[PDB]
Amino acid sequence: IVGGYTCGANTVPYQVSLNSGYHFCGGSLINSQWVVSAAHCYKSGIQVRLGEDNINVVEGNEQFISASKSIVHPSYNSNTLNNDIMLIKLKSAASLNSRVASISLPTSCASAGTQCLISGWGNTKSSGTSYPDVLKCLKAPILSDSSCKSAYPGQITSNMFCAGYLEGGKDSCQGDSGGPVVCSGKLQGIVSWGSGCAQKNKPGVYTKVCNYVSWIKQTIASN
Ligand SMILES: *[C@](=O)([C]([C][C][C][N]C([N])=[N])[N]C(=O)[C]1[C][C][C][C]1)C1=NC2=C([C]=[C][C]=[C]2)S1
Ligand SMILES: [Ca+2]
Repeated sequence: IVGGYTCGANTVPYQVSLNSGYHFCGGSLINSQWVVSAAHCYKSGIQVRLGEDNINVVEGNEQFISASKSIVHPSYNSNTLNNDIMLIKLKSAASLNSRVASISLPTSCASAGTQCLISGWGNTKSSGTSYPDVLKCLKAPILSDSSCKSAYPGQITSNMFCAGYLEGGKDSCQGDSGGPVVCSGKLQGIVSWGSGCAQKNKPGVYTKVCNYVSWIKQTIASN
C-alpha cells in the first residue's frame, strides 16, 4: 500500500496472508474454513496465516493453517486477468475471535463514490521498493467506470472496477494482491492489478466480487 497508514494490530481481522515460505499475497476470510483471494495468486503449498499484524514477528494472535484445496474461477484468464478470483479451503476450521473474523459477502454491487478500505503488506513506495512488516491501510473511493476504462483502454471488463485517486499518491501495490477491498462492511473487491503504483491516471484495478457471490456460495457449499 502506497500513501496509506498503519492499520493497527488486528484492526482488519478478516485480512489474511498467503504464505509459501514467505508472504506472497493477501486474502480475505469469508468464514471459518474459506478464504477468498486472487486467482493470479494461485500456487501449491499454500499456508494461510490469520490474525497477523507484523508478518515477521510472532505476536501471539496468529493462526497458521495449511490449505486443503484451491479453486480458481472456471473462467479465469491469466492474460487479461478477467475473473481474477479464487477460493482457498483451510485444512481445519479457523478459530474465530476478535483478531480473527470473517468479512461478509456483498448482497449487491457498490457504486462509484463509495469509500472502501484497502489493506495489505505490499510495497509502500511508488518509485522504489520497501515492504512493510506491519499491515497497511488506505481509504479509497470507487471510481466511475468511465474513468477506469479511460485509464486502461480495452483492458477493463464488467468483472473489474477501479478505486483510488486519479491524481496518484495513494494506491495498492505489489504484495497487496489477493487482498481485500471492503466497502460498507462488505467485501466488494480483491486487489488485482494496475500500471505501476500510485501513478497519476493509473488507479488500482480490483476484481468485482459482487459478480461472484453465487459462484462463491455454491462452490463453498459443494466442497
Ligand atoms: C499484486 O499485489 C500486484 C498488484 C499491484 C497493484 N497495483 C496497483 N494498484 N496499481 N499484482 C501484480 O503484480 C500483477 C497482477 C497480475 C500479474 C502481476 C501481486 N500479486 C502477485 C505478486 C507476486 C507473485 C504472485 C502474485 S504481487
Ligand atoms: Ca505475526
